[PDB]
Amino acid sequence: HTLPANEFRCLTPEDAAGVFEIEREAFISVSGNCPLNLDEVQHFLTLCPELSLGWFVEGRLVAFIIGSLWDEERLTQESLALHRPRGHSAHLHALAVHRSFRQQGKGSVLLWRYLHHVGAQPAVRRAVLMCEDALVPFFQRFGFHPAGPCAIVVGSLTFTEMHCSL
Ligand SMILES: CC(C)(COP(=O)(O)OP(=O)(O)OC[C@H]1O[C@@H](n2cnc3c(N)ncnc32)[C@H](O)[C@@H]1OP(=O)(O)O)[C@@H](O)C(=O)NCCC(=O)NCCSCC(=O)NCCc1c[nH]c2ccccc12
Repeated sequence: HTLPANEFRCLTPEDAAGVFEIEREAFISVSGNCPLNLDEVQHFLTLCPELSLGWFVEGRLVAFIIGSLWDEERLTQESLALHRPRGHSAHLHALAVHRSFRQQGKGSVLLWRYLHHVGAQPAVRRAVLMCEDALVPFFQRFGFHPAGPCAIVVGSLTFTEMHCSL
């Protein structure tokens, strides 16, 4: 009968478009590319929705995390578009908060809720992600430890890989 003020839930392929709209501003308007195009978003929300989490305010997505499982110690170029069902690492492909909702703790709240959420899952023993050097201290607040230059290439952007035990 109404739109919940605040709601945390895993995403579905139906949310793909909203997710991509946030990326267009959060990533594309910045570097000219984004972690996941519409097909890549749908792919993981189809294969491993349980590894996604979204924040909806008044029926609109304002924050999201989209992941999949990885089965190797370090992140590789191929891991970008893969889901390894046998893996034990929750690979965070993207984390973003709508432009009109940043710097209010939502991203940190979502990330903490996400770590516990995937950490509840039997297989998930570790969480991994890559980020630009400016965000390394941010993720260290969540237990992530920098693990050297990430092997992954994306345009002229370079990233630092980070691992967090769960
Ligand atoms: C960072 C985030 C999620 C925090 O949200 P928030 O605003 O709600 O934050 P909080 O309120 O919870 O907390 C604030 C903290 O966020 C940190 N922060 C925010 N903006 C920052 C900046 N410009 N530089 C350094 N630290 C910053 C600060 O340290 C700040 O601390 P302070 O309270 O002390 O000020 C939010 O600002 C956001 O959605 N940004 C745009 C997308 C993005 O970069 N996602 C993450 C990439 S890291 C993971 C990831 O997605 N990797 C994919 C990598 C990737 C693959 N392909 C690509 C193609 C292009 C580009 C990137 C990729």
